[PDB]
Amino acid sequence: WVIVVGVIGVIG
Repeated sequence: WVIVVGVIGVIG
């Protein structure tokens, strides 16, 4: 949430 995968704690 929302798009890319990875990036400091972000999930989908």
